[PDB]
Amino acid sequence: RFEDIQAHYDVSDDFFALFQDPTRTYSCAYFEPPELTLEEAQYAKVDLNLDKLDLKPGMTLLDIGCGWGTTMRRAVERFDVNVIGLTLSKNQHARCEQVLASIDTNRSRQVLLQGWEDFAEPVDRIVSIEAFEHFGHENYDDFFKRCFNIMPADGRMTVQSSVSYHPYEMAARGKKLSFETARFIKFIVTEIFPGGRLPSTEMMVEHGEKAGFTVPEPLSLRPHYIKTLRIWGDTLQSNKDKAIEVTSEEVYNRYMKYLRGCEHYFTDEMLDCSLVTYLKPGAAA
Ligand SMILES: Cc1cc2nc(N)[nH]c2cc1C
Ligand SMILES: Cc1cc2nc(N)[nH]c2cc1C
Repeated sequence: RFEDIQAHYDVSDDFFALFQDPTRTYSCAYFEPPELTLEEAQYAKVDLNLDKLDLKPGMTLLDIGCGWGTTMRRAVERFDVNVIGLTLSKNQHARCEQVLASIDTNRSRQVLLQGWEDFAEPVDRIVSIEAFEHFGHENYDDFFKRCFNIMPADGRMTVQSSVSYHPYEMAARGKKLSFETARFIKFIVTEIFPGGRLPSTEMMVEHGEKAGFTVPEPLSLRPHYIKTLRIWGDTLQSNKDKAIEVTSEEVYNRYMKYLRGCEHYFTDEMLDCSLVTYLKPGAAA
């Protein structure tokens, strides 16, 4: 019923290749230093996350929403860790198995076509980059409980997610822009990421705390997502003819509206992107 209707907004991987960097990373890049290319910035964002997790050789890293396996490969090469990836995409599953098999290592590498709900194996650390927007508000308590329970006493997790604000969090300016932002968010979670639901930073923090995690000050990636969306927009536009051939004028116009729109609402500070760290009680100092 709902599975069938949402399929209308399926877009071929070929289309995404006409705006993303060569790693096909579909998340906020990290321009530190500011001079980095998009591709360099995507590796920098992976490092930003992994560097927060206190990874030691022989640990197992869980990647929840492991995409094309860029994060897991980087984790194996830099930290000499075992990796388990979760994805719902058959295409990403096959690509991840090949990426991980390519690696010159004796470390265990596993990728699973399943959600976090089905995953209940012990792991040392957890990374999740822009998968959280799909989980749904009713599932946040189960998600943080699962993540707490599968990790050892010194466990750590990062969740990177786009966020909005509740009107109760906003002054007169934000409240007045709330209707326009809410209508744009509805478009994103209907036509770009079907079934999606944006949290707030406050929700991401308070749900982690309720599960027993210590939550330091979240990092805002807002200026980095503005730069990311600018490059994605400029690249898609430079590839207009090829993008329309691969899909349609409708699909091209849809993603230009998405990319230009997100850059606008990030700039107007009605959207944010939070990298939140979750530390278990026994986490190393
Ligand atoms: C996966 C996802 C990414 C997003 N990026 C922005 N700006 N909104 C979003 C919503 C969802 C569901
Ligand atoms: C390309 C495009 C897609 C849309 N989807 C909704 N709901 N409004 C829209 C407006 C435009 C211009």
